[PDB]
Amino acid sequence: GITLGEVFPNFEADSTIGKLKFHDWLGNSWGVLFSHPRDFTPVSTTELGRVIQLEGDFKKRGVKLIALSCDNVADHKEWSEDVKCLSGVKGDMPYPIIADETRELAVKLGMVDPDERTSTGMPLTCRAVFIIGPDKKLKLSILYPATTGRNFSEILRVIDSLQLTAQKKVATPADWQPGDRCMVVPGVSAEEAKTLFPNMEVKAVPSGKGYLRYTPQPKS
Amino acid sequence: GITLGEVFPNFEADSTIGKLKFHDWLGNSWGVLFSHPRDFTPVSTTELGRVIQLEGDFKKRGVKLIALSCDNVADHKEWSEDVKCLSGVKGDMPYPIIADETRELAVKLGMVDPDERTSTGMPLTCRAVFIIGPDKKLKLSILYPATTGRNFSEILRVIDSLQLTAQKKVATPADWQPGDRCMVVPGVSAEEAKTLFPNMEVKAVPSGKGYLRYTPQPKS
Repeated sequence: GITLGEVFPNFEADSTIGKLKFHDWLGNSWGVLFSHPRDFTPVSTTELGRVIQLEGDFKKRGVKLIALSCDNVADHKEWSEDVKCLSGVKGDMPYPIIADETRELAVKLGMVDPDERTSTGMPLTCRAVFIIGPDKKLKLSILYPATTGRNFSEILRVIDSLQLTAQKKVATPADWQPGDRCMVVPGVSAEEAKTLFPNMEVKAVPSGKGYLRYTPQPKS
Repeated sequence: GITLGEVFPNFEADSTIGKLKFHDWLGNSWGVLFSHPRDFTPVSTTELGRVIQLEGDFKKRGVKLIALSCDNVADHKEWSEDVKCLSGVKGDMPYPIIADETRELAVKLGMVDPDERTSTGMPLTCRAVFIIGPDKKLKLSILYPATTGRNFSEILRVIDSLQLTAQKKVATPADWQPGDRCMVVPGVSAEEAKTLFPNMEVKAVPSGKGYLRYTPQPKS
């Protein structure tokens, strides 16, 4: 498996756009690598169609999308025609699909599904998401099972958080949506906070400390 | 780290309720173990206060809740009074907080924060969530960094999925909300699916396959 902060592997893999070297394909850019158990399966089709529907939304944020399963590239090309169809959107598939047939990414990234295997007991990936920064480090990950489809609104939400918190001395609270107030991180001094966050409110708490500090969302 | 389907470790840890043997505290019941970087920090208080607001929701689904940081039990009890106050709810902490002072769970669970350390460079945990079943296996996990507060409604959403998809041969699609229709798992034959799901729609796709099967939320 892969812990937060680690350089994401620079793997060579075959895909729907040919062989790709991961770090080269991503470049100086945010990326989201997401996996699914198997092609020609229903939840996976709703998810990958949903991602097509939301392509514009990841694009506005400069995030590159790439999907992955252990199926061959022939199965990825055929199945995309179903994915496209369900999306309702016209045109070519706007993201690649990796064929992890050797199961090297499955095992390395710790994204093997506990219940789903091939007819021959071969392993399969689950529903993983890896959010990768411009420095190639893993910033956030989820590991959902075959049974449970993902929530792409939440993915976009935590992207908004990560992109803002990379750039400003803030952290986003429970259930934050863009444009809600953020928390001033505990490492900013009372003195540093006077210039950086003029409009901060310190809200009092029984313990007396001065840590519960809110500020408007900064223009990033 | 911990992969999906692994038996969650039967760890002994101190807490705000004394030493815990994890599988003994859990008993035969779903549980959610969730971590936070450090007590007396702003985002961590908003999330732990929101858990208190939601504890009845977790109780209704039979989910035991348990928090964790690398702080000591005394800090946990002092700070618990600030979390209570943010929450708006009067009464006793409805969930334990584990002290992982050695960082042995931090490291075993693959939940070190990439960025946050103590003033001397010691590891702290990220915002990790693990959903463990009555069988003690890991069903889903998330790893969010200190920068990015979690969405505890997404946790409830995925619990509902996990619970329902353990009762019925269905899988929850992208962005599913309880009461929406699910997908019939692809492994289910044509003749079983017709026996179990009478209001099933089979949606024609360009590939001619018959996997894209919906069922109005099955009897639950």
